[PDB]
Amino acid sequence: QDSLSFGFPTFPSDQKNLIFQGDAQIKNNAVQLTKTDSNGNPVASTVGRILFSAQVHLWEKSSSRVANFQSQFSFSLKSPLSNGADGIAFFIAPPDTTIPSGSGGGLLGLFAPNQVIAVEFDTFYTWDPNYPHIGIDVNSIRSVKTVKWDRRDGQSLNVLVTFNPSTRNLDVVATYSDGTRYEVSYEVDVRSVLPEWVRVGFSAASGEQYQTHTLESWSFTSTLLY
Amino acid sequence: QDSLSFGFPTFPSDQKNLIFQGDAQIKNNAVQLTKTDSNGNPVASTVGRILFSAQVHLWEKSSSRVANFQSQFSFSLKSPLSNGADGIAFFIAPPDTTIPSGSGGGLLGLFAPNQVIAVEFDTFYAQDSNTWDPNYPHIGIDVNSIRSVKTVKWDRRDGQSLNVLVTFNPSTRNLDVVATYSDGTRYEVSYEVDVRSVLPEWVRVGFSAASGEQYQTHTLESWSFTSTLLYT
Ligand SMILES: OC[C@H]1O[C@H](O[C@H]2[C@@H](O)[C@H](O)[C@@H](CO)O[C@@H]2O)[C@@H](O)[C@@H](O)[C@@H]1O
Ligand SMILES: OC[C@H]1O[C@H](O[C@H]2[C@@H](O)[C@H](O)[C@@H](CO)O[C@@H]2O)[C@@H](O)[C@@H](O)[C@@H]1O
Repeated sequence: QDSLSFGFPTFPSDQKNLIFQGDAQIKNNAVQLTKTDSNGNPVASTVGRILFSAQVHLWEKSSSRVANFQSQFSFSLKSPLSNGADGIAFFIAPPDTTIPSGSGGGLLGLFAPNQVIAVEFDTFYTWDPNYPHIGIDVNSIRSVKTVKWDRRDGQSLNVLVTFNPSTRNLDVVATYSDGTRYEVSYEVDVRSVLPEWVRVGFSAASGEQYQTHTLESWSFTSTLLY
Repeated sequence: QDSLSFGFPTFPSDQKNLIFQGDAQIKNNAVQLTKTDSNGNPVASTVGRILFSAQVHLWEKSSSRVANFQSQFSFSLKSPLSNGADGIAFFIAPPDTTIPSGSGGGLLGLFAPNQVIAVEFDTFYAQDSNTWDPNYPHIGIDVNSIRSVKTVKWDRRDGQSLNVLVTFNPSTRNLDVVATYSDGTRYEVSYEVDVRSVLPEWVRVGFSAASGEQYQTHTLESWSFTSTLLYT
């Protein structure tokens, strides 16, 4: 299809179109990307991701078309620690993507110690190591562009990621319920790093430091344009 | 997802989200549900179907919600014969649905000699028709094991594309079918149906077609679909 869209106001346990990888699973009508014990508390050394089952036609060489897409989602991070880690990321990658061997901890279950575009929200220590940051990743280049961010335990962060094929601008806008806002954008020709068909989803991980990475909602739309 | 939408203005050969069953396959930027030879001509004894890969959440008991959906598509039938057969159908069924053994010919690859809702466009002659004039093609609505719970006379036009819009409103439970040729000739058939009484919560949507002794192409040219859960 030239156009595809789907919306998850919440994530009930009765899932059918999500490819769960690692420790990712549904709990409390939300996707708990990283493992949690019987009390719902985050544990160390855990990685998990999800991908929507239907593939997205990101661009088409024959028709010289590239897709305009938007991804809106909400998540919250909680931890008994004061330095919860490591982070959650929205990513786009080849359809058969799997958690790379040894990509736990700071590699967020996305990179091995390949083809992909990701927007990561890192809370652990191209950016000020002293504080959290939002980063845009392109292929093997992590944080080609970043912006300072603030972690707020248990507070949902609403995010909107948009891609305009005409300008090739990948825009990211994130806000907390009080209006605090973060934004970062970067020019990227999706045709130079990703195949025509891809899958979209989220990934998260925790090494020695931990926190829950709870994806609360997610909506997405994509349409090929001339 | 409570909502899902997708659109195929055409069907290029590099498909990823379609589940091809039987002889169904992509040829000339369209889905050829039934088999065709090297010259584009239809052959006898063939059945084929397609389903969109992502499952559709039709209803949810826990929230007392039912989906409002619409399916728009166009197809064309072509045959060197004077009586092409048998027909093409849009259908909704359990996710693991497969072609029933012996469902060729007049069974369209949908019924065995179950749980489903379908809108079939038949061109075959069945001297046992009890809800439509057998001497002429018909469009019929199928609910579970009841084929053609309601029908309307239709005309077969070789090689001409028929545009169809199928809509379901959970508030009224009306399943509306409107089909038109490029000249505006219109066919309408509608029926009340509580999808909750015939289909599971999650389903797959798609098309099916078959040719027995008589044959014709069943070319699906375009297809768009949208569904959203609503309280109720
Ligand atoms: O082997 C334990 C642990 O090692 C690695 O995690 C490290 C680092 O990547 C993380 O940022 C921090 C904070 O969580 O913890 C470690 O220092 C990863 O290989 C991880 O998968 C693993 O659990
Ligand atoms: O083996 C021949 C053919 O038989 C059956 O088709 C019959 C009937 O269902 C069709 O409506 C008419 C016209 O196409 O042809 C036969 O009479 C099916 O079993 C079919 O699969 C098979 O090829």
